[PDB]
Amino acid sequence: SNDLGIIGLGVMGANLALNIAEKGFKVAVFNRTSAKTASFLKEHESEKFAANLNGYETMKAFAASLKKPRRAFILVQAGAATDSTIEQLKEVLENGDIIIDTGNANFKDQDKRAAQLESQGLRFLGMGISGGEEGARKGPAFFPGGTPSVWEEVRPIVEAAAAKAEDGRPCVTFNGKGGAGSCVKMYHNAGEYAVLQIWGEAYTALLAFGFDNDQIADVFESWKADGFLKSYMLDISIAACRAREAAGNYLSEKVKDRIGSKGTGLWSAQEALEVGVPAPSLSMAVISRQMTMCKEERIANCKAFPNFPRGPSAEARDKSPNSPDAKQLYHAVSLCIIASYAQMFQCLRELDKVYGFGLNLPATIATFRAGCILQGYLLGPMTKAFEENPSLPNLMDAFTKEIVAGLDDCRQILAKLTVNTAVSLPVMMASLSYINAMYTETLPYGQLVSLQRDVFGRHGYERTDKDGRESFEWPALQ
Amino acid sequence: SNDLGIIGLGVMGANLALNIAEKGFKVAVFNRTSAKTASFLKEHESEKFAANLNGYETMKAFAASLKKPRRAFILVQAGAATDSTIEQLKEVLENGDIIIDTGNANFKDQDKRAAQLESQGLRFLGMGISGGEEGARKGPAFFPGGTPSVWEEVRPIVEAAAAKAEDGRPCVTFNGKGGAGSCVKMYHNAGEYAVLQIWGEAYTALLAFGFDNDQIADVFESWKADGFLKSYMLDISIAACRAREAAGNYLSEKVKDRIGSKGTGLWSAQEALEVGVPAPSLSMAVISRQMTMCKEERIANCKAFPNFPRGPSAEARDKSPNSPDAKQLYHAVSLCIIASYAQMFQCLRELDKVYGFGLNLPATIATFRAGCILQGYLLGPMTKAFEENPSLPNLMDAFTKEIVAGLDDCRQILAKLTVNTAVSLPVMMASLSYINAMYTETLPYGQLVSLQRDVFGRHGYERTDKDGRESFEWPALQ
Ligand SMILES: NC(=O)C1=CN([C@@H]2O[C@H](COP(=O)(O)OP(=O)(O)OC[C@H]3O[C@@H](n4cnc5c(N)ncnc54)[C@H](OP(=O)(O)O)[C@@H]3O)[C@@H](O)[C@H]2O)C=CC1
Repeated sequence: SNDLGIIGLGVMGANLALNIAEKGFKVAVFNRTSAKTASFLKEHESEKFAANLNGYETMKAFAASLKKPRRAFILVQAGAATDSTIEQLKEVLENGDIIIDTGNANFKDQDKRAAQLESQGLRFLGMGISGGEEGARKGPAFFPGGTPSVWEEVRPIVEAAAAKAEDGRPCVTFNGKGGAGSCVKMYHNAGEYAVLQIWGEAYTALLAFGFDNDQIADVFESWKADGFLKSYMLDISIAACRAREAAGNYLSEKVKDRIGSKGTGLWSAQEALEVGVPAPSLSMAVISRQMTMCKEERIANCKAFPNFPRGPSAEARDKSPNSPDAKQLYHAVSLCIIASYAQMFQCLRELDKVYGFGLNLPATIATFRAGCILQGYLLGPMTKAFEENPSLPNLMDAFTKEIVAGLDDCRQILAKLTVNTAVSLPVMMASLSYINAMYTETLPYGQLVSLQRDVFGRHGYERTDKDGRESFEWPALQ
Repeated sequence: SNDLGIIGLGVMGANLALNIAEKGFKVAVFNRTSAKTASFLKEHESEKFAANLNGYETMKAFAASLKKPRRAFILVQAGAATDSTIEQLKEVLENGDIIIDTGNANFKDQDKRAAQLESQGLRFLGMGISGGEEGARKGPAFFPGGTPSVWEEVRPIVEAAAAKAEDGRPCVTFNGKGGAGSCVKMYHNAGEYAVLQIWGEAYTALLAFGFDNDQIADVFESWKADGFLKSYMLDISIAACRAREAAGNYLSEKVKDRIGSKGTGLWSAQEALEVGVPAPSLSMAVISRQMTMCKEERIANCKAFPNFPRGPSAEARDKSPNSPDAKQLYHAVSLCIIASYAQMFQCLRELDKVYGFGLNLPATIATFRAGCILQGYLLGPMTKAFEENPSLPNLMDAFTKEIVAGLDDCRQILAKLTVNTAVSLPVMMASLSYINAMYTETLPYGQLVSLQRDVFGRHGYERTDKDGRESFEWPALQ
């Protein structure tokens, strides 16, 4: 008899089984292809553990070995595979047993699974996993959301394998009812989507100045020593630049510029649009990936028009990390992460009102500190910012001093990138527009477009002096 | 007995009845509030065609007075109102009767509504109308899509009341099966969304230079005389700017900068994201409207942060249309509509592949020339561009000479606006990122982010030198 069950021996599924088994819990593993299950026990037999790891080839034996109430963890591809696995388990579980879906699924679908499963005496919990392969093996951050009773039942198992923060608290906190955990996980990736693109966009800017791959990460390493931008994404960005093939060439040169995506980044952008929360940086991150996927279109576009005006190339004479071009981008990069995280948090607060999770916002920022993708220094002030003022109008209001210090310095270098080079900067320029619009009392295009709609649609417009709607009568124009 | 029925006596519904009545067809009208139906006949009883206008207070009398097979046109609010009307019509029509939904609905629901009505012997058609209040009465453009058999019954009515182009063709063409007609209408507004924001953004740019409300439309009038930007949307922009109250103050000063939205702009951005077509300008137009709706956020943000660095103000001493800033902005504006229209058609072509509309694209662009919101000179070359090369990779490839002429001039003026002023330019700058990205064979941020995903997620990456996917072995970073 085992204590827990994990289904899906993928990158996240395989390492998670190793983690809990190392914790002393008896882990039962199952995968759709039984060959993987046999190989899993074969390679991981020389460890100081895995006597608790017993693999099974049939589903009936997988369920029967679990302590009642059963706790089955699902780590398969989100969507059809998760739906396929849950219905397969419905014939091998009993009343009161707990199923846990940990794949990066949609929170809308998460509530549907809860209703369909509670009708047959089954219990469901929706939680998200972040940290990647290494985070899975060492310790990830957990984002659980659903019925509060189920979370406490699996609380000891989750916290043991969870990442341990600097202070000592495990990086897991209950988020709320429904798909609150997956909603947080969905927007956890949304923040990851933008910042990962921000680092890549700054990578393009440095390359636009003739910086070869080595000095680009040299600039990044100096920014890490500053401490403000110290983050896991900075670590992987530096590692990507330093990557070199066996032939001596940089790895980044041979990599095709096509970025795959799986759901979570896309779904969060649509929902933010649907709820009405302005998230240009979050939406632009997804669109930027879509641009890279149309590689055949780009090749045809360049071939059909090769005389593209790319602007006057402006190589930077100083290629050291102390160069003004490097220094200006540091303030440009930092404010874009601040802007992007603000939009990520802005949707989450509005999402809490609409779907009624009962989200504990200050603790959810604190659960990012270690083990997850968004881990870094910036989570300190951001957790503190919403702890001091839970009613903060915008996350940037906590970082006023950093904005004043480098908002101007940010503006010229992007303009310098714009005028001198033809490098696309979708997310960074979206963030700058978000900062300006959210900090200007009156946006002139808001007034004019309101009039424009009234001209043809007679939709009316709002007035500043008095409440209500008024429509001025326009002359015929067709 | 009448031949056609119009349901919904709104701004669009009333004028469409006037159009068809002028054409000689007997129009039967019905509105949910019968007071509107009774009032409608009172003011339009002195017209030369008020014998053709017969109002009905009950739907049963409304249906019984229609020529068999019945053709009822629905022009009510999209969503719940249309669903209520459709179910109400199911009890008063018989087999072979045709229902036409003309509200700006979702094309996904349009195919679903057709299936639900064929199960009771009813026939459905999804069509969109654009042109506003004035366009509806003097002839709008129609975008019908659905069962091809249904189209022929309503062909004489739609083409007769349609706008007449310069050559003479009515601005109506069958688009395809399912919700193809409403899908064109949904992205018709998406193109309208961006350019309306582009004009408002150019209004912001000129206002940031001290041009004041009056001289801004004077600059706009010069661009109208140029002929390149000559369009209905340009005409209403000048009219909106020129609007002045009796007290002498500009109308734009008293208008609250909050922009409402009704479905089509939001839905098109989500669908473009869903299918994977990169349309940042279309998405940014919706996002820009969301920014203007957050009035409470900006007011609180400005109070919580009054020391906003607005940059070095650079007033243009020359406020004439011949000013270099105005001339550069003309080239900056023009290429962004070119970019935005390309994405609108790029989404439409990919949407045709996914849903199998069978879209006749060159004729679908040809229905835009007159009667719709986006009508103007620029639609001419675009119709010709896709006629010469139906497999054209991107509409920007057709406008090579205009791109070469002012792509650089567009880049500098945006940089001047960025450095000197803190005015948000979401849509225009999003288009510039689209222009740059679509014409570079290899995007460096696409390469770097591809490595970033492999570092933590082990997702792999594609290589330029050889086919396949590779995963580089990374050192521990947690
Ligand atoms: N965005 C654009 O560019 C364009 C928009 N359109 C679309 O055409 C359609 C009609 O536009 P418009 O003329 O302005 O009218 P409205 O969209 O303002 O809707 C008014 C009509 O809908 C009726 N109706 C309204 N609400 C309900 C409800 N819950 N239940 C049942 N019936 C209801 C109203 O009845 P009553 O008033 O008696 O209560 C009235 O007849 C819209 O969908 C619009 O999106 C058309 C052209 C251009």
